[PDB]
Amino acid sequence: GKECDCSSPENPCCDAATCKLRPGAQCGEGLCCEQCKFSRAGKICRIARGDWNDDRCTGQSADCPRNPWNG
Repeated sequence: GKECDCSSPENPCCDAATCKLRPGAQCGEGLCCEQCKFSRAGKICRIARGDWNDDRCTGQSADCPRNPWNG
């Protein structure tokens, strides 16, 4: 389970041997991964098609969380 931070085995930000971050980068790929770094929270990681609420970046997670109405 915890043995890979990037789903790309050709990404330089994550050691392919372990599949995790090789350098001191917080993340190799993700909506909140700016320059392999964790973007800030409250960041529109994604929009919402319809009329509810877009998606705010957590700031501590590489990917982005979702609302209880997006399915």
